[PDB]
Amino acid sequence: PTTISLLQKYKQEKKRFATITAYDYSFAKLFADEGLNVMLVGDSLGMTVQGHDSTLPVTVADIAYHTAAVRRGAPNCLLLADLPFMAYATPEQAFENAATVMRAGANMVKIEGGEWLVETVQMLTERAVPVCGHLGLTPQSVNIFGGYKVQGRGDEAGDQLLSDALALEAAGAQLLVLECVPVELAKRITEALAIPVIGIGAGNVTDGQILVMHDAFGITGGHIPKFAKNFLAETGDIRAAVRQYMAEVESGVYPGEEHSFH
Amino acid sequence: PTTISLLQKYKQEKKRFATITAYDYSFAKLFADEGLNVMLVGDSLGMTVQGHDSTLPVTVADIAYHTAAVRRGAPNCLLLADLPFMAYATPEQAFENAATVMRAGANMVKIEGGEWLVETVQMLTERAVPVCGHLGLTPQSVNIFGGYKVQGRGDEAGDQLLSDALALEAAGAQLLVLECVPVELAKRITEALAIPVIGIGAGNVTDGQILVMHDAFGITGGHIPKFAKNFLAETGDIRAAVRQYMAEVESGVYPGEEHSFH
Amino acid sequence: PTTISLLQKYKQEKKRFATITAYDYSFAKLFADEGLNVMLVGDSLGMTVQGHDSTLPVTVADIAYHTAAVRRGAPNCLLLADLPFMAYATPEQAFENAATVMRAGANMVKIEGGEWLVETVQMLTERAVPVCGHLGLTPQSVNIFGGYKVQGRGDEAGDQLLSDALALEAAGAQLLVLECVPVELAKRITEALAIPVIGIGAGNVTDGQILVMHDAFGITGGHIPKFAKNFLAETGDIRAAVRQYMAEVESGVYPGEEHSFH
Amino acid sequence: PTTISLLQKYKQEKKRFATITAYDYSFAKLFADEGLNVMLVGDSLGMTVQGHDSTLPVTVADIAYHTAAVRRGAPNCLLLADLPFMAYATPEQAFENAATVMRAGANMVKIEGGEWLVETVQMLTERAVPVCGHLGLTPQSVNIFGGYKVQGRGDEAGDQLLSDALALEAAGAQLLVLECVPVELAKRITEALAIPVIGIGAGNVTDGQILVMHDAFGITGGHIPKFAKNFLAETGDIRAAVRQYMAEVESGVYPGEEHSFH
Amino acid sequence: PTTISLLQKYKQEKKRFATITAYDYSFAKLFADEGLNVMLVGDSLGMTVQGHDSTLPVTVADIAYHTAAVRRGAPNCLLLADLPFMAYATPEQAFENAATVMRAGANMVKIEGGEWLVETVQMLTERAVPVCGHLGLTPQSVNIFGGYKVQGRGDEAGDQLLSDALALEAAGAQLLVLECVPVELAKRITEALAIPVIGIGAGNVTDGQILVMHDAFGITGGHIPKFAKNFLAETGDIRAAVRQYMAEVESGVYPGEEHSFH
Amino acid sequence: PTTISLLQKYKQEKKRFATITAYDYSFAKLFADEGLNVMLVGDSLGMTVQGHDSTLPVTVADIAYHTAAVRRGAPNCLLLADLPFMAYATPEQAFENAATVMRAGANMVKIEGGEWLVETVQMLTERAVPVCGHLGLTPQSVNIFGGYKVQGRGDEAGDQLLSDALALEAAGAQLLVLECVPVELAKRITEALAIPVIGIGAGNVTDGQILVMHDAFGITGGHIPKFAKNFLAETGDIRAAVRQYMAEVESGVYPGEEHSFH
Amino acid sequence: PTTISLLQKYKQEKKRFATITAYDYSFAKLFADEGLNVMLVGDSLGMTVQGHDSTLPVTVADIAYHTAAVRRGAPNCLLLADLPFMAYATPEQAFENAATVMRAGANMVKIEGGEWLVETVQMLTERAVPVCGHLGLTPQSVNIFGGYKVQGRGDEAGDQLLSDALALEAAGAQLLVLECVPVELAKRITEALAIPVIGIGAGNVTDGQILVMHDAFGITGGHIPKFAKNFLAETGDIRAAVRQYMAEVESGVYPGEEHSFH
Ligand SMILES: CC(C)(CO)C(=O)C(=O)O
Ligand SMILES: CC(C)(CO)C(=O)C(=O)O
Ligand SMILES: CC(C)(CO)C(=O)C(=O)O
Ligand SMILES: CC(C)(CO)C(=O)C(=O)O
Ligand SMILES: CC(C)(CO)C(=O)C(=O)O
Ligand SMILES: CC(C)(CO)C(=O)C(=O)O
Ligand SMILES: CC(C)(CO)C(=O)C(=O)O
Ligand SMILES: [Mg+2]
Ligand SMILES: [Mg+2]
Ligand SMILES: [Mg+2]
Ligand SMILES: [Mg+2]
Ligand SMILES: [Mg+2]
Ligand SMILES: [Mg+2]
Ligand SMILES: [Mg+2]
Repeated sequence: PTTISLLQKYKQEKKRFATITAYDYSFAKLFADEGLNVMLVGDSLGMTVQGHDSTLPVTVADIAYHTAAVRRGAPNCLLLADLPFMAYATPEQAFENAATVMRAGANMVKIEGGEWLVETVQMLTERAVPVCGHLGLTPQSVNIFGGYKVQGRGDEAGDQLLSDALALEAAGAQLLVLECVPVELAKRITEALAIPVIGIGAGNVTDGQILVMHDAFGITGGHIPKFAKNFLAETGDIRAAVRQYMAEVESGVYPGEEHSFH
Repeated sequence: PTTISLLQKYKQEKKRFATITAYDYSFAKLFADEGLNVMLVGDSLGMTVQGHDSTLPVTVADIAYHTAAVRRGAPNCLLLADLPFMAYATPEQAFENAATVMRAGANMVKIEGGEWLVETVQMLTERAVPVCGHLGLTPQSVNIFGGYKVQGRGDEAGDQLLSDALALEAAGAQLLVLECVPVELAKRITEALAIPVIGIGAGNVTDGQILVMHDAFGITGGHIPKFAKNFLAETGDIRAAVRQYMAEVESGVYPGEEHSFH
Repeated sequence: PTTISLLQKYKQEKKRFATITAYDYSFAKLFADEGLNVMLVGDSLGMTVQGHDSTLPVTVADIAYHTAAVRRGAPNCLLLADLPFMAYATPEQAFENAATVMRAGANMVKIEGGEWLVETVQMLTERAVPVCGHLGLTPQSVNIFGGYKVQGRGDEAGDQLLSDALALEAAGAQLLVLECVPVELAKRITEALAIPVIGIGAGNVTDGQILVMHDAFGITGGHIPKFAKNFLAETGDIRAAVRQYMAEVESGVYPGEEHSFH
Repeated sequence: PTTISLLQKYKQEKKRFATITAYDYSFAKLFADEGLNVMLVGDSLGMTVQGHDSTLPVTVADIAYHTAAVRRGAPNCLLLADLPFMAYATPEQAFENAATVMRAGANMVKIEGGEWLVETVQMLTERAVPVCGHLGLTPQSVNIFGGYKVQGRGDEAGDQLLSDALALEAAGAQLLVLECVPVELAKRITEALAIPVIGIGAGNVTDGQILVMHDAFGITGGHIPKFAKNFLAETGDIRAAVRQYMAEVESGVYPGEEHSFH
Repeated sequence: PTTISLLQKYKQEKKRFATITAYDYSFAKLFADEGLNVMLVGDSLGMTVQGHDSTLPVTVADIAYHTAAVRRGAPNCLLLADLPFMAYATPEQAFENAATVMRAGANMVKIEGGEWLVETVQMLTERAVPVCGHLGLTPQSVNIFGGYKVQGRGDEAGDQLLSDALALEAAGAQLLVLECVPVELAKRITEALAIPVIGIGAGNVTDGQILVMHDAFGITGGHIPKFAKNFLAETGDIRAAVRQYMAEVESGVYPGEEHSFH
Repeated sequence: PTTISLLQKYKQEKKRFATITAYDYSFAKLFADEGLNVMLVGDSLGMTVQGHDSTLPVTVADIAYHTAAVRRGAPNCLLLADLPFMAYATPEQAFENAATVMRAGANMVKIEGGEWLVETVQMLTERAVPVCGHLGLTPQSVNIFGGYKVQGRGDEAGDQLLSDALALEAAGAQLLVLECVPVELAKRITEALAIPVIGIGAGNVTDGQILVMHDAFGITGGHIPKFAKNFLAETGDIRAAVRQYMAEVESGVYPGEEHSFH
Repeated sequence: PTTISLLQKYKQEKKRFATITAYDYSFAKLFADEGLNVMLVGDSLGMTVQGHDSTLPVTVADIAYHTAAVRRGAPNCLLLADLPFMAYATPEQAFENAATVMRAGANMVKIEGGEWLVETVQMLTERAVPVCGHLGLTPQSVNIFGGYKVQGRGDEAGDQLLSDALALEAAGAQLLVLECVPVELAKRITEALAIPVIGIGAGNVTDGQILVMHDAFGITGGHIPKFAKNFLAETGDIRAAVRQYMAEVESGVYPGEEHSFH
């Protein structure tokens, strides 16, 4: 079975690895059959699956529904499940909601934010729940930011994110997702932290990559995000698209400069 | 907004029309944007979405969840939603369950079965719920049949299906799905009924066609049903696949003889 | 306190009377202060208040909420409340749901449909619930009709509405709303029935009129229904618009030919 | 997957087949791995699992719990689940409770009783639920008869059982269990019915056999019933015991004369 | 009845004693009838009974269901019940969930972890709940560890486990389970603690032993843990297997070197 | 295990038998230990246990509570449980409430009333629920009668009770309680029925007797019912008192003339 | 109405007083009629009434049920009600559960334990709940002790109980139950405390006495506890037995040396 141990090993080897979102049996099974064995059941489903204009409406029950479907499709994958908006407002609530998504199939939970989470991370880890951190453009805070804007620009913002990343790691987070930050900051965080750092919109300097699968096969309409690539476009079939994604991540061909912020 | 009126116009014009399954915002919007504006939120999602070995586990709440998602994706489509297993066991229950899915965004409910449903259909239509019939291989009854097997062969079984189709029409059904029957029988039913008849594994003699989108884009693992076609394999991206499907249904190229039973 | 018996009087006197929808304290109080004393808490609120594309999502609790608010603003009005989509699917269900809106402040419930409702109307009236019928374009059935289309054209459809109107009356309906039918049919129904007939898109030949207040008093966007008139445009203030509406109904100036179907 | 189709085929070929009770993953998997592919999740669990002195306390939720566990262990088996005491008192209840156990993983429900069940069976099968009848000794009626004794002795009782068997088959039951009746009667019934008949305490003249697993491995201990055999003996191999049971049923040597009543 | 007082007496006399998991009436009764009077209703049932790939899905209500069953079969046994994943995340939750399993028939609750549980253990005991600790490989933490791996290797690890064992004893725990630890560490802890230490994968140096009964008595099959023994294979019948397990524990023949980690 | 079969044998031997009410473990155990093996968990507990001035407040849940307690005390007794006031108002409700008390440990349910119950009794018995009838002074109807009064005096009332007794027997009732009627009438009913008739206030002409145990040991204050006898008296031994009640029922000494109505 | 103030006066007077358990209307009224005016609705009902082998299954709802019944029988008695197992695990839970039994008719609540309870007792009394303490053999802790064993022997344990007693008093407890301790310890505690101490198995040195009514009339089977006396055997009837109990408590004849521990 694919474990957190394996990703830590890949970091020690400087072997860049691919990860992907998934929300149903069919895609989860397709990814697993191609050897893409790290999947995130993310509250991005609020948008790509449910059709809301933010991730805030997603509930813990919604995550648990999609987590079970993904687990059925990929019984041996490493499965990260988001805790959605206001599902980790106190350590007690975090314990309850983490347990719901883990009992539904997840191996790890992902929660958004910085140093305020330290206690929650320490206590979750102690209670058998592995935690993936999430910094930068954390979409649950879209209303605070006033939009989906690049974070971590400026010495002060950058320095806050570095210290948050170190705090989460010291609290026991075993992975970190870094979203839409300058590549120069992503490199600094990746070098500073012993745990694996998984980037989206953070350039090819991270230890791993994530993408929303709907951007990845041009299912999503309009212009895809700057940081995303349609791998279906130039393979012909979805399985081939998956394999191209895996190989470009490992070689560092993806993300390219065109997919990165500064 | 596409309505049942439009499909009745197409039957009168002998313009064969394509319809497709859909279970989320992203696919629903893609379909609508390409001009495919009849979608079924079917209990097939029990298999393709949830990963069960049959459609039986799918609940009314599941259908409602997926219905609301599809409706956000395709605000103007004609949206058919299945009533799942044991959700129409009595007229009263049918009323309540139909209402749930209609409030969630459906314009019509689809239910499986023949003559025994006549009272239910009459009453539903009085109560503002349009009904699509479903005859032939009705997958909710997979345990009765002992598998997914072709129905309607031989004069007795064929005559009964014709009888059932006319009965459902007389009860107020405004559409009918015929699944996995001889083309010959599909032709008789299509010519006998004034309402539009939508086929899947019924050949190209029906007024319209349906397929599960997961087979259409090659997502599903293994070898696809004889009656299905992977359109993504010949077109290369998903939107062009959708347009090829629309075109080939209209020209009668799909289903071909190879997709048909006798 | 305005009662059904006052309306019945007005018909005997051939005094045409105005009625209006209302969904909150402020407008209800404004209308009452102007002497517009017949209000409908209708499932139109699903669209004009809630913002859905149909009335179907409206619940009995929604109706009861608005009903209480309207009653607080207009303690002496004749208050009709709609039973919404699938809230009267059986007589038992109709009893429970009628009772909820009446306990919340309604004097009378309005239900949509023809002959199939006779038993329900008989039984409701027996159990102390006055009933207003609703024929023609009955908006809960929009999916059956395939849109908001004029009903009652041609001899058969006209004969069915006239017969349905007489059957609801015989069953104990004390009022009837007729919506979007030819004026000539509205005239025949109004003349055939002893109970008052309130028209909307039925021309000026009915005993009374109704309008959604958002259309009447200049709030609704784009092009209001063809049968509606903006009374605020040519009176300047909402109270004057209310008085003009009342006056023009009584004089038969509203609805005009421009607001009428044939 | 083993289906009702396959057992019907076995009857047509005169290939006697084994079936067994199961209530958890570990035993269901052991059985499936030996090719013993028909499993009964019966209310007998009330005694062997729960430890009550009767099956009456067993609930529909209990059956669904055990059903899901057996289905995990044996994904491809034909899984019969009992409806327990008072879970089929009306057709409407039978529909609800049958649906629960089938959604949890059953392929067919087993209900005890004769001719009074005909309507229920007819309506279940319409509504996609296969039914296994159960005649002879029917343990849910223990307080009626005041014990567990051999049924069908004498002409009147025997003729009544044959009549009930034919009536259940005519109503749509696709399988029948006969429990503790004379071999001669079991032969009459098996020969009269086109559907397969599965015996326990009915001798080797039936199409198939059932036993309680807890008796089959000497788990229960004490005096095992006359009709049962401990296959484990002193072999120290449960898998070998299962194989021996399957083989003795197929050859017709189990049940022996010593396990039979006249 | 068998009590904690008895096991404390056994440790004083240096009589090593056998304990076993049980989850139903039939096996509990069998074990009691052979004199094996200490039973654990463990969250191992998630895997052996329910068929999940981990213990995390097991609920408090599941534990309570199986506890009542075992108590029916073994009215006089000492009955330990696990609190499952996240059922003791705070003292208050531990109180509530412990009380549930104790009311259902347990004499004592087992919880996994070290120093962080001291306050919970202290408070549980004040509130009438005896506690069994559990150190070493604690299977609810499978996702933290990344698998089922041997714990306590090296100086820092072994010292920490000794410290935690003494800490749990001082907090009031009356028993300790030690799982998959080097034999030498198990001997250090066993000699340091006054309370009985029960081993699994800890060698024969503990005061007693535990195993999952499905592994021990031949149901799991060829793949049982390294530290387990199939006692049925060499004894022929399940009762004789139970007696052999009891005897070999007491003689120190089981566990052997082949079952032990260093 | 005492069964209805035994009582039926006793009638055939003309061996009169004692029965008693019980509502807790201790008295049930005491009774069982003396061989008083037929107990009623009666809605009389509304008065003797709960302290109400009538039995009407007793709920099904109350009966089930007391039933389980009596069953724990007397595992082998024949245990009748009353369905309380309005717990058998329709056959469907009777099935649900009977099931509840049978699952809690009852072998048979008792319900009050005559011919209007025929369908309920037929259907209960068909669904594995043995029924005891109850005629004469049926205390749930105290408000109808305007108190606790002797029933069946006069030809018309007497004839109706005889008709009712025969009707209930023919419907499938297996026992009948006859309460506070003329001895003369009790003799007719007893001779006319094949099933056993248990008297209270019916004289010594019935097949058996029942009393409220609180009257039977001079626990109840005031003057006890004319028909009751305090067997404890000044003997200082409740067990001796039980044996005396049993002995006097069988010899015919109790009830005496003094305890009888004419 | 008997109050706590009365018992405090009896302690000053050294007038030893009897108390008794009661769980129903009939015994409560009997006790009140004889002037035995202090009653405990104890969790002992778990054994004597419900038939469990310990008091742990008893719920707050059970206490409240029996509490209302006793209050109906004895409107003017001083009514103590136990908080059962884990009903006072935190102060906040104690408040809620104490209020439930007080609203049901209790005047005071009894809770088991020593110094750990001080905050709970202080806060309960502040919030209008009088508290009775309970030390020595506290039956909710049977699993901790390994049975029902005399407590307080030897100086360590004795001194600890005296300390706890004084601590509960200083916290606001208004009464104390002492159970199964040496007589000389009961004397030390009774003399050190200003509040009344009620003994059971504590000898005649306490200010009052408690007995389980089922032991007091020889209802309980077998050989009653050493500290109990069957008062009925020598008095003939239950009221005389109650009067003898009262008298022998006041004279100091009960408990005798034979009912005492050392
Ligand atoms: C896309 C990503 C990795 C960043 O928000 C995510 O967290 C999600 O899918 O929900
Ligand atoms: C595609 C079809 C018609 C197959 O039964 C369907 O109903 C579904 O998608 O659920
Ligand atoms: C608009 C009107 C009067 C007619 O549909 C109505 O019934 C409503 O407001 O809901
Ligand atoms: C084995 C059989 C058929 C006998 O009652 C059964 O029904 C059960 O296991 O519950
Ligand atoms: C397997 C064992 C004995 C050790 O983890 C256990 O705790 C369980 O059975 O759940
Ligand atoms: C004893 C009797 C017959 C009194 O009606 C009874 O039914 C009861 O105890 O509830
Ligand atoms: C009699 C006493 C005081 C002994 O525990 C008691 O608390 C009870 O009856 O529950
Ligand atoms: Mg996310
Ligand atoms: Mg479908
Ligand atoms: Mg309306
Ligand atoms: Mg069964
Ligand atoms: Mg465990
Ligand atoms: Mg009664
Ligand atoms: Mg107590």
